[PDB]
This record gives sequence, C-alpha cells and structure tokens, in this order.
Amino acid sequence: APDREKALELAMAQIDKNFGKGSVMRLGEEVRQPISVIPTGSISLDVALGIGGLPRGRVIEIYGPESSGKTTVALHAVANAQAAGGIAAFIDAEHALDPEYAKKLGVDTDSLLVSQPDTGEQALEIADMLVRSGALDIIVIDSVAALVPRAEIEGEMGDSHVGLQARLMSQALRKMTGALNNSGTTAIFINNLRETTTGGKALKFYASVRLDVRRIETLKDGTDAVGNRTRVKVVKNKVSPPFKQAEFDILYGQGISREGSLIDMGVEHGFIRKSGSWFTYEGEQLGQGKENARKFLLENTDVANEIEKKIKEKLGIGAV
Ligand SMILES: Nc1ncnc2c1ncn2[C@@H]1O[C@H](COP(=O)(O)OP(=O)(O)OP(O)(O)=S)[C@@H](O)[C@H]1O
Ligand SMILES: [Mg+2]
Repeated sequence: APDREKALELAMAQIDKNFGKGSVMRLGEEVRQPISVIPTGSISLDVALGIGGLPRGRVIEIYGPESSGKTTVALHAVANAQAAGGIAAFIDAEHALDPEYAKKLGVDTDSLLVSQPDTGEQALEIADMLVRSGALDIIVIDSVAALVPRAEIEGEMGDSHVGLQARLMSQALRKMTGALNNSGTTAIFINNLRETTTGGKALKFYASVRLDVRRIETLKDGTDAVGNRTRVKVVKNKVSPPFKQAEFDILYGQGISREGSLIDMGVEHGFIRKSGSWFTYEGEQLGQGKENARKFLLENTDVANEIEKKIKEKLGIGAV
C-alpha cells in the first residue's frame, strides 16, 4: 500500500496549503514561480534568492556587522524599484544615510520619502501608515536596534523594566505584514549586529527572506585601497530553496560592481576562461588581475554586455 514519494508529495502539498507555499521544499528544487521581485543590484545575490531579487510584499531582514554592505544593497534595491517607477520610503532612525552616495547607486533621492521618527513606536507606526496606502514599492528601515521604545527613550525607570523592544517589534510586524501583502510593498529591515539586536527575535520569524551580509575581503587589485568584497548567505527563504550564497564587490564611492560580478559569474559559468592570472573571453585578452579585467569590461562596454547577455540566458531568461 505504501509508495513514499506519492505519500510525500501529498503530505507536502497539504503542508503548503495549510501554511502557504514555501512552508517546506526540496533543497535541490528549482522554482519557476516568478512572483514579483526587486533586483538586488547583485546578480549573484539575485540568483541566490532563486527569484531574481527580493520578493515583493514581504519582510526582508538584512543583518550583518557594520560596513558589510547591507544598506548599499538596500539602496540599490530602492534604485531598481524606482526605475520600475516605484515610490520608495526610508524610515531613518540612525541619521547616517548619505544621499549623495545614494544617488551614485542610482537612487532618485528627491522623490525618496524620508522620515526620522521620535520613538520606535512612531517609526513602525509611520511605516505602517505609509505601507497601507499601497503607494509604496519598497520601504527600508534603518537599524532594527534603533527602534528603542518610547518608555526607554524618555528616561524611564529601572523598575518594570522589560523586554519591551522585542514585543514592540512583534506587535508591529504582526499587523504590518498583512498590510505588506495587500500592498505588495517589500519591507527591508536593516539589522546591525553590534536576540538579533533585541527586535530581530520576531523579525527572524516574520521574514520571508533573511540575508546574512558579511565582509570577506578588502578589494585590493594588487596593493592599494578600492573597496571590499561582500558575501551574503540567504539563511532564510520562504519563496525558494534557502541557504544559497553570493559574493560581490562594493567599491569605495561606487555601489556593487557590475563588471566585477560579470567577471566572477562569467568565470564560474565558463563563458570567460581564466588561465591562471590572465582573464580571456571568447578568445579576447581581458587583462591580468580581476581589476585590469574589471577595467577592460567597464571600458569595452560592448564586451561585458554580450557576457551579461550570455550569463543571463544560461541562468534566468524571461519566463512562463
Ligand atoms: N557615504 C559613503 N560614501 C562613499 N562610500 C560609501 C559611503 N557609505 C558606504 N560606502 C561604501 O559602502 C561600503 C559598505 O556599505 P554600507 O553602506 O556600510 O553597508 P552596511 O555595512 O550594511 O552599512 P552599515 O555600516 O550598517 S551603515 C563601504 O565600505 C564603502 O565602500
Ligand atoms: Mg522632534
């Protein structure tokens, strides 16, 4: 009477219908569910998410040490969203955002809504009011940790002191999620690891995607300062097989390196052969060293476009 796979599929189907698609899935699976996404500005990361970017209408948590590249990504995500004609909001509670650099990542600052809350309550509340106006494509919150409760902001008392910030973050997400789904706005919470910074206790559970951003390199070329290589681990993904990983370069002053990406993905996917210490494409000399090659590609814009083309086809081409 027993046939495992037939009895497993039936189980899984039931699992998914009781708790929503993505509740459980084979790791080696491949999802042709396109959803809707905001390209992360990182091709590797985009592929890593399995859907080409951050799904829309969901809670995304981007946690990681300072300087690791979290807000850069978040900023790119905002820029992409805006070019698709979407409206963006930035609930700033850190007062660290540098609009100039943001413009450089392609963000249209002037049309970017910014709000600098007085309390954690107000901040989440402002975000919630915006998000249920349905006019927003993406809303990023700086600093999960800067969401400190009012009672705490206003010299409270060492008594009746509580785990108040986490609860604040839970009640807030409880109602902001539904709204987020109806509206379709993607909400990116930036969580600096310095619970997951107190409020990330719930974030962990409410997020459909959670990125673990980490700094792994110092982008040196050969011997001087240009930027840093980042590594993102998709620790949680309710819309595609999780645990994938992506790497990419962020230069000082310049957002995620396109050419850099192309060179990397290009190589691992064959299209660009890498005789040790010399990069070459379709018989053309690219240069010695990731930078010379990066340069080559940035300059000969024609090449690196047929590459971007070739890599794009082999992975995620237009669907359904
Ligand atoms: N204002 C800026 N001007 C020029 N480059 C910047 C600026 N801010 C960040 N960068 C670049 O972005 C890289 C790191 O990205 P971040 O914005 O720090 O992402 P991240 O670490 O989540 O952000 P933090 O530190 O939480 S704010 C830095 O190493 C620089 O290369
Ligand atoms: Mg004030």
